[PDB]
Amino acid sequence: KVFGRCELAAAMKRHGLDNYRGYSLGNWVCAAKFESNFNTQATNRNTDGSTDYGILQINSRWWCNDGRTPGSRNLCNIPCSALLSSDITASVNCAKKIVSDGNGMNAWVAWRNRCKGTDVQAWIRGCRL
Ligand SMILES: [Cl-]
Ligand SMILES: [Cl-]
Ligand SMILES: [Cl-]
Ligand SMILES: [Cl-]
Ligand SMILES: [Cl-]
Ligand SMILES: [Cl-]
Ligand SMILES: [Cl-]
Ligand SMILES: [Cl-]
Ligand code: NA
Repeated sequence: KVFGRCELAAAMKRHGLDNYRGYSLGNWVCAAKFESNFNTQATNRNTDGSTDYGILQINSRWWCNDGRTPGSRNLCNIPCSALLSSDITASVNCAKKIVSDGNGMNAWVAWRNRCKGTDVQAWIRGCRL
């Protein structure tokens, strides 16, 4: 499922992500934009052999099980395929664990490089929320 911008903002808010660990909703929408272009089915292999999954490109090295990432963990206790659903519940719950891990949203390299310090409120501007 390819979300619209305001549609995804609303779904993220309904699942408790707005201001989670102090990160406003626009930060989360911005990260989703540049990780997946709002596509829940996005996957992207990494050089180390892990794979990133879903709207927030959650990585199999630490966070989900895909059966082909040697030496990895599954700290969200989910199959990585759950992160591709049209229902974003699994991605949101796992992102809450990731953003709590110590470095905040810097865990998402694209958030640091393309969202951090910018006018992230633009990503929710105009939305009925
Ligand atoms: Cl957009
Ligand atoms: Cl917010
Ligand atoms: Cl915002
Ligand atoms: Cl594995
Ligand atoms: Cl584990
Ligand atoms: Cl599994
Ligand atoms: Cl949803
Ligand atoms: Cl933080
Ligand atoms: Na894994």
